[PDB]
Amino acid sequence: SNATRDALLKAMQVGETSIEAAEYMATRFEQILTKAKLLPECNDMLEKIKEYAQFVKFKLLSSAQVWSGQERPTSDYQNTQENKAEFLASHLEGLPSGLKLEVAIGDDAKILRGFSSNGKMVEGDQLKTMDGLLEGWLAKNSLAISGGAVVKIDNTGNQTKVDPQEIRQLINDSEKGVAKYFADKGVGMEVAQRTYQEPKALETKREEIRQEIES
Repeated sequence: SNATRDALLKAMQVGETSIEAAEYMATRFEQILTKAKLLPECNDMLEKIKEYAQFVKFKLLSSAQVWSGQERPTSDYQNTQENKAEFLASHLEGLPSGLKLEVAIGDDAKILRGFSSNGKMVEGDQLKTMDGLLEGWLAKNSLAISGGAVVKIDNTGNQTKVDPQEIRQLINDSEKGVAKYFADKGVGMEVAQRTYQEPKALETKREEIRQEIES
């Protein structure tokens, strides 16, 4: 049980606590490795730590921002969401700059979303406005988030499965996309689609790093 191993493991654990700690995790790993003269032999561990930090940042942002949209509730789901969004689009003051939406659609239709401002988590009523606008865009395209997945909703409220690549290209569309919907609602923003990462993939990445630390 060498002290460097405990330090690296604590650095990984601390980096998983918050987005700021994840942004600084790779720097801390480099400090520990250089202080132990473990570079350039441990360069691969540092590269994996940087990539893991990016994965952890998106995981923390998506998880912390809890989705409160109507899963099963439908009926007149389209018009009600559109009206709530026409309201959210007047009460737009007090929204930060550099707004970014990170969205991942898996091959199994699983969806993850994160709203960020200049690299910082959007919280509170600001987050409520952004999520309401996203729910409005979803309703306009007859879409809902149920069970952590994107589903198509019929007028009566029937839930059907959706095609992932179709939704991926719909998000980035110039006319029917999220960015256009937000802009027409008075919100300047950037949409950055990222690859969906299932839990087991993140667990494998973490296990790789941990095994290299314990080696």
